[PDB]
Amino acid sequence: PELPEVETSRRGIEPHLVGATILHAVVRNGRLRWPVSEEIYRLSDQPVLSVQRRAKYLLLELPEGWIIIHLGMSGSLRILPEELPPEKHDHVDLVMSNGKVLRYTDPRRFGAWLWTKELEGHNVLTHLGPEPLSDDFNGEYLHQKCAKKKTAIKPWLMDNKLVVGVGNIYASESLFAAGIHPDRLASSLSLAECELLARVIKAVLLRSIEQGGTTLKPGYFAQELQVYGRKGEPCRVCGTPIVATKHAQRATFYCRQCQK
DNA sequence: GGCTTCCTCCTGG
DNA sequence: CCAGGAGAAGCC
Ligand SMILES: [Zn+2]
Repeated sequence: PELPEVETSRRGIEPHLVGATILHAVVRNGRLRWPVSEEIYRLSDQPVLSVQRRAKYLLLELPEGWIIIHLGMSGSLRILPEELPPEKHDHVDLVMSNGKVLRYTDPRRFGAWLWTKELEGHNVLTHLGPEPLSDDFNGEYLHQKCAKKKTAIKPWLMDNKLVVGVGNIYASESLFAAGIHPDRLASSLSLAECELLARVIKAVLLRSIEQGGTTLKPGYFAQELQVYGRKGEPCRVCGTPIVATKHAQRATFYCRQCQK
């Protein structure tokens, strides 16, 4: 789950939690990436004022603090009709006053449920790069940040210090749309290439948001994917069979003709 | 930055 | 029949 998927979950849950009250949480396995925060256990009758996002983190605004939720590699969020019985990987619920439930499912348990009084200060949000859809992320910034790099552009795009929300899928997809070889040294991109890359990253992410993100009710974006997970298949633009490689042991996909 | 690691569930081979 | 793949900390 990357920024589009996380953004999709935020919009899907917002109209259901905003204005409603958390009676309490139900935890059936608190051993996530980190231990579930104490304060989540103690939650009692708290109204949700807002549902926001920072990077791949969802933020529930409560009066005295914030619930920080991360989906990791296999987490998801559902608002359930009512006292629907949980499944073995349904590790955390938010029992709402409106009779609905916020149900979190996460087989690998690489997700997280954390509490912070103030968003600012430290915690997992500190040191996060700029939002890619923000004006803070642009070609001149990108160019600036690459000049000292010594490695490939593709893993660099997936580095939250440079920018947030672009994970394995949209890193490969964005470079395709920009026509940039993922093995290209980051330092070797031109200001112009940086400018186009930042532009297509926004377009690609905004597109997947619009269609509910990628499904690996599911998402409708997997069918618009140009390169990710299409090894051997013909490039939708030129037919040359899609090539697969790896960066930091994550799969990366590209078209050896459309990308240079 | 690259590699490995947490954890469980399919599946391609 | 099953090893291998499927965010980001915490090493380097
Ligand atoms: Zn092509």
